[PDB]
Parts: sequence; structure tokens; C-alpha cells
Amino acid sequence: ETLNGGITDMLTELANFEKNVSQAIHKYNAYRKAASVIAKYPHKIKSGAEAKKLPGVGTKIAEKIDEFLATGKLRKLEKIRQDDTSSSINFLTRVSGIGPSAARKFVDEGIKTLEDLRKNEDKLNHHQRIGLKYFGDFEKRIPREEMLQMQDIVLNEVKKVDSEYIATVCGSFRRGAESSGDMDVLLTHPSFTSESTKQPKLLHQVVEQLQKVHFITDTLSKGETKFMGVCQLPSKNDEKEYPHRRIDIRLIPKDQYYCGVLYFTGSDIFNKNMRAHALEKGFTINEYTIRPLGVTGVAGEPLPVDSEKDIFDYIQWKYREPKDRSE
DNA sequence: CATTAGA
DNA sequence: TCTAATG
Ligand SMILES: [Mn+2]
Ligand code: NA
Ligand code: NA
Repeated sequence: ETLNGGITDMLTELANFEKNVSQAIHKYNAYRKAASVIAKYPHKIKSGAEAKKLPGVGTKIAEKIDEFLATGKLRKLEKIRQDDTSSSINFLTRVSGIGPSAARKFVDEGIKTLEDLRKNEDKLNHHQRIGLKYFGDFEKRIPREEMLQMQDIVLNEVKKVDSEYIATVCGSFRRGAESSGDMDVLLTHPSFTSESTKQPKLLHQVVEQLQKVHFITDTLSKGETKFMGVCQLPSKNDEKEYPHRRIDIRLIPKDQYYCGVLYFTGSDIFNKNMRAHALEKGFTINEYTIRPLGVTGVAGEPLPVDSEKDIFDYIQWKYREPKDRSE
């Protein structure tokens, strides 16, 4: 956690530059398991050798260790830190819709800067075009103060359209979070569940709504179950327009809301942990369900959940507020 | 790890 | 279809 930090931290720098800058999945996949192991290690690593005894720790990694050990630095790391080619790749990547694959091609062609990106707005696609569009606006965190405003509005149409609609803005904002990146709207409806061969207009209805009112300014991707877009709070009596924010919304088959809902709320740790528990408790919890465990090794038989409580009750746990899903 | 664009 | 990108 702290004792074997730089080491893991160095290793990730490394892996990262492999998977991104280079198409070296293995080496990349190498640095990580390593950076993972030394991470596990109950003692202050001292020599490459000592590290070396570890699964995943071969000579190559081990080597960097020492040099890093003696001189808190690394040439390979220092070099990667310099190299504009690589420097560049890491940056372009920031644009929503710009992956490595592209970060590199862009680079080759000579798409080094953002302005490059602009001049060649043509070499880009709508995603990455909106990505470039709200580059500033996107890198910014979503003040809860505004979270609540948004939250509200969204809720309002969801109802207006059809009252049978169920909306949950999940995520951090849900967990009391003073800030957030993008807003996470969970959706569902009655007519929609496990079997009932969809009703796509379901998702469709609302998006259409929020566009109507002008909440949702654009579309990143609109699927028959997943919407990914851009939104904005009505710029008040001028002088202070709002930042364009990232919004996501997904219809859920009511006979698997809460689980998802549970889940999408997290936190990352709470879930695992909680998830880890349902296990001792004869269960299994996944993004959608809560199944009873059978001794044959494994089992199915999807349990019926009417709220956060049920899932809990089931694995027989304490009701934990969103606020406390912290871990 | 499943969902969308795109080519 | 495959292959990228987001989450
Ligand atoms: Mn989020
Ligand atoms: Na070893
Ligand atoms: Na990106």
C-alpha cells in the first residue's frame, strides 16, 4: 500500500506505456501481474532478487527494480516521459472517443495537438467530434449542487412521459458524493422485464423527452437499451451558462433493477465485499441477480428482489445507506 | 463484459 | 463481420 509503492507505481507506468504506446499486450500484461504481486508482498522489497522469488517476477522486471532501487528513477521511464510521440499518444487519448488505436494513427498522420485535432476535424467521427467539442466541459467534475438540479429535471420528465417510469440516478452522487464525473441514470419500467421482448420506444420515449425540453443537447450513442449523451443545465438569467456534461441512461428489465441498482451504486469495494459475503451466505451476486448456491460446486435459481433491502436480507445483511456503501 | 459505432 | 471505445 505504501511500503511497496514506487515499485508497483513504477511497474504500472511501465505497463501503461506498453499497452498504450506499444501494441505489447504481453509485456503490458507482464508489468501488471508483477505490479500486482509486489503489491501483495508483506515486506519491504530490497533487491531484485528478493522480488524475483515472486511469481511473475522474472529477471526483466527484477532488473528495473534494482536500478530503481539504487537510483529512485529509471532510464526507460525517464525516456518514455520525454518522448513526444508517446507523450502525444497519452494526451490525445483524453478526448472522449479516442483510444490508443486512434491516438497512434492520429499521431502518425501528425495529429499531435488538440488544434491538430481541430484542423482535422474531418479525420474524426461524431463521438470524438463531440469529444473534441466539449473537451474542456468534460474534463470537469459535476458539483452535487448541480447534481440535484439535474437529477430533479430528469426525474420530472420520466414521470411526465409516463408515470409508470422508475428512475434512479446512481453512482457517487447517490452515495452522498460531493462531486461526480458524469450523471448515471438507472431506468426501468413495468411492461419491461426478463421475457417481454423489449419495447425499445421505452428508452426512446424519454431521450426524446429530455431533448424536447433541451436537457440533452446531443447523442454519443443511442442504443435500444443504452443511451450515452451530452446534457446541460439551462443557462439561467445569463452571465453564467452551464457546463456540458456527460449523461448515461439505461432501461432495465424491472425484474433486475435493484441488483443492477445496487451494484451501479457500488462502491467498487462495497460490492466486492458485499458480493464476497453473499457467497458464504449461499449466494452469488452479479450485475443483475442474486442466486442461491448449491453444493455440487455451483447453482442457479434467480431470487425475486423488490428493493435494496431484499438483496441484503437474502444474504442477510445490514441495510447500508448509499451514503455508507463506501466500502 | 456488454453495449454501440463504423467501415 | 470485426474491431474500437465507453463504461
Ligand atoms: Mn459517473
Ligand atoms: Na519467481
Ligand atoms: Na478518450
